[PDB]
Amino acid sequence: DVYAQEKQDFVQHFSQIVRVLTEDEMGHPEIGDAIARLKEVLEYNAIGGKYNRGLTVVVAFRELVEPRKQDADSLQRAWTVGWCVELLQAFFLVADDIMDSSLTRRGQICWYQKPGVGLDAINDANLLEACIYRLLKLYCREQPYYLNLIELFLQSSYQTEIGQTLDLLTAPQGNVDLVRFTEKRYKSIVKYKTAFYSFYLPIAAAMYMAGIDGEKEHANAKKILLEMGEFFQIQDDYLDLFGDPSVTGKIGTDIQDNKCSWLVVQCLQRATPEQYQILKENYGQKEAEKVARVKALYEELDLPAVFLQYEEDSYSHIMALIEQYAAPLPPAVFLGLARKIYKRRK
Amino acid sequence: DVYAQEKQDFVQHFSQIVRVLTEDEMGHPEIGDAIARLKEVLEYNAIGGKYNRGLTVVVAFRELVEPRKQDADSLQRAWTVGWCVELLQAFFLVADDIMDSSLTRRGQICWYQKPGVGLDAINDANLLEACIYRLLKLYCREQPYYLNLIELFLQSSYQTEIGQTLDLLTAPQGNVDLVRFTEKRYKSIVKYKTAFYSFYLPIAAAMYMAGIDGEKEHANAKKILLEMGEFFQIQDDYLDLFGDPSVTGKIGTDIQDNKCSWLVVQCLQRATPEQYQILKENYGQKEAEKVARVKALYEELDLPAVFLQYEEDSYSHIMALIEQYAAPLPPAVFLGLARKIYKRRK
Ligand SMILES: CC(C)Oc1ccc(-c2ccnc(NC(P(=O)(O)O)P(=O)(O)O)c2)cc1
Ligand SMILES: CC(C)Oc1ccc(-c2ccnc(NC(P(=O)(O)O)P(=O)(O)O)c2)cc1
Ligand SMILES: [Mg+2]
Ligand SMILES: [Mg+2]
Ligand SMILES: [Mg+2]
Ligand SMILES: [Mg+2]
Ligand SMILES: [Mg+2]
Ligand SMILES: [Mg+2]
Repeated sequence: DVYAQEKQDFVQHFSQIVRVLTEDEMGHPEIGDAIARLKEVLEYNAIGGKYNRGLTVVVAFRELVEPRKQDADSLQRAWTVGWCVELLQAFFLVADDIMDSSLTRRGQICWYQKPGVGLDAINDANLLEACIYRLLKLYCREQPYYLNLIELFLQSSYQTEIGQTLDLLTAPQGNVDLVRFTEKRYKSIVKYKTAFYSFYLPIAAAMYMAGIDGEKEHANAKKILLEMGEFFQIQDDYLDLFGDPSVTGKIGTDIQDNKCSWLVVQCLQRATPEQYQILKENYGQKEAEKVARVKALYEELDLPAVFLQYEEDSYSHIMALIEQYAAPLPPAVFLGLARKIYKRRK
Repeated sequence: DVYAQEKQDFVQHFSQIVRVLTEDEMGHPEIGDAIARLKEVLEYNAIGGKYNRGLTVVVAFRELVEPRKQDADSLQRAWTVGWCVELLQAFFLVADDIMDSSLTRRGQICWYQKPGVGLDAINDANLLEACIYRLLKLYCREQPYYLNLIELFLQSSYQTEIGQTLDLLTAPQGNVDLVRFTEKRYKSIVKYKTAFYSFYLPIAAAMYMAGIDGEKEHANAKKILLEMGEFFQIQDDYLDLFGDPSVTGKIGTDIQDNKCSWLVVQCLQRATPEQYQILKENYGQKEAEKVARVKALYEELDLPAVFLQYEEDSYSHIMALIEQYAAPLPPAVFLGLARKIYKRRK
C-alpha cells in the first residue's frame, strides 16, 4: 500500500535523474557520445525492476521526517537518494550477470549479452556506480548528512563486494565444492552480498537524511534489516529454480554455476548417501540433463515445502525482532518492507 | 633522482597497507577467505609497476608541506594516499585488460587470464577500488582535507570511466571506424581516460594534503598536468607497438582492438589513397598477418621518427606551460614528473 502509493512519483523522477546526469553534454560537447551511451545504459539497466530498494528510501524518509520538514527540495533529495540505491543495484546486477553467465534479467536479455556490448558492460556497470556519487554531490552536498551518505554507500559497496567474493570462492567452476556448502557459510555469504545493501542501506540513508545518526539506533535497525536480507536471499535462491520466469524476469543459473544456494545447503542436510552421490555427480555443471537431475532430487526431498515452512518461521522471527528493536522508529518503517518481501513470488 | 630517493620507502609501506586492509579478519573470522583473496589480488595487481603515480603523491607532498610539518603520522598519510592512487590504477588495469583482451601486464600473465580467475577478476578489480576508500577513512578521516580527497578520487574515477567509454565507442570490434580516428577525437579520449587520474589526481591530492585548496591553484596545476597526461598517452600508444615488451612488460593490442591510437591518427593524416586502403583492409582485426601489415605501413611512413619529433616539441611545450603556470608552487614538483615521463621507454 505505502509503496504502491509512492511508486508512480518515484518512477516519474527517473527523467530528471537522466536529465541531470546528461546535462554535462551542454558545457563539454566532446563527451557527447559517452553521455549518450550513459543514457542508454541507464535506460536499459536501471528501469524495469520493482524499485523496492529505492522506494524504501522514499517511504522511510516520509515516515521518519516531520511532515512540516518535507518541502519540495527535501523530497527531491529523498527521491534522488532512492535512485542512488537503484543505480547501485544496476551496477551490481550488470556485473553479476556477466560473472554468473546469466541470460536474462528484468524480462530482457542481459545487457552484456546484447550484440555489440559484451565485456564493454564492465565499464558501463562502473559508470552506473560513478553516477551515484555525482548525484549525491549535485543534490546533497550542502546537507549536514552529506558525508554520512557518502561513507554509507562506499561502505555498503565494500561489504557487498566482500560477499560477492565469498560467493565466487565457494562456487568454483569445474570443481566439486559440496563440503563447503554449510548453513554457517551460507549465512555469512548472504549477510555480506545481499543484506547490507538491499536492506540496511536504504533505511540507514533515510535515517541519516532524517538526522537520525546515533550508533545505537543504526545498530538496532541493522539487527532487524540484516535478518530480513537473509530471508530475502533465501527466497531469491528458491526463486532461481522454482520461480516462474515470466514473474521473476530472469533465468536461474545457481545449479550450473556451482553456487552455495540455500537449496543445496538444505538438500545436503537431508540427502541419503545415495542422493549425496546424485548431487555430487550432477551439481555445478552446464549439462541441461544434469541440472534436471538436481531439480528432481530437490523435489524428491520436498524442498519447496521446506522453503514454505521456512518462509513462515522466518516471518515470525523477523516480526519478533521488530517488536524488540523498532523503537524509537515507527514499526511501520519495517512492517511495510516485510509486507513487500514476504509471500512474494517476484 | 627525487623518485629514486623516495621509492624504497614507498614500496616498503606496501606491507602496512596489506596488513591494515587484512586486519578485519581479526574481529570477523567469517570473511577470512575473502580477505585472503583480497590479499592475493593486491599482491598480484598492485605490485610490479613503476609506482610513478603513487610516488608523485609522496614527492609532491614532501615538496609542498613545510618540513617542520612532516611528522611520522603525516608522512604515513602521504604514503597511504600514494598507495590509494596505485590501487586506483590496479582497479583500472585489471578491468581494462579484460576489456582489451590483453595477454600480459607488468611482466606476467594478466590476472583474468590466470586459470581459475577469468571473469571473477571483475569483482577483484572493484574490491581494489573499495580499498581506496577504506584506506582514506582509516588514515585521513580526522583531517581537514578528508572530504576533498574523497571527492577528488570519485571525480577522477568518473572522468576516467567517461574516457574509457569514448575509447570503447570509437573502437568497435568487427567494424571499420577510420572516419572517427581524428586528432580532435584522440585528444578528448586521452584527456579523460588518462590525463585526469594519472597526472592531475596525484598532484591535486598532495595539494589538498598541503592545505592548498584554491580553485585557481588547482586550475593552474591542471593546465600543466593534463597536457603532460596527453603526451604520456601518446607515448603509451607508441609503446603499444614499437616498445620492447621486456621493457614495457605488456603485449600491445591496439591494432587488433581497432583503437583510436595516436599512431593510427598520425597514419591517417599522412596516408595516400592506396595506403588508406591498406589500413582499411587490415586495421582492427585479430589476424597476425593483418597486424603485421599495419605495422609495416607505419614504418613505411616514418611514424617512429614522427613520434620522436613529437616527443621533443611536446616536451618544450610542457616546459613553457611550467614557466607560465607553476607559481606559486615549486617548479620542481612538475619538473621531477616531466623528467620521469620523457625520453622514457617504459
Ligand atoms: C563489483 C561487483 C562485481 O560487485 C557485486 C555485484 C553483484 C552483487 C550481487 C549481490 C546480491 N545479489 C546479486 N544478484 C543475485 P541474482 O543474480 O539477481 O539472482 P545472485 O547472483 O547473488 O543470486 C548480485 C554483489 C557484488
Ligand atoms: C571501471 C573501469 C572499466 O574503468 C577504466 C579502466 C581502465 C582505464 C584505463 C585508462 C587509461 N589507460 C588504461 N590502460 C592503457 P594500457 O592497456 O596499460 O596500455 P590503454 O588501454 O588505454 O592503452 C586503462 C580507464 C577506465
Ligand atoms: Mg551472483
Ligand atoms: Mg546472479
Ligand atoms: Mg539469485
Ligand atoms: Mg584500454
Ligand atoms: Mg589496455
Ligand atoms: Mg595502451
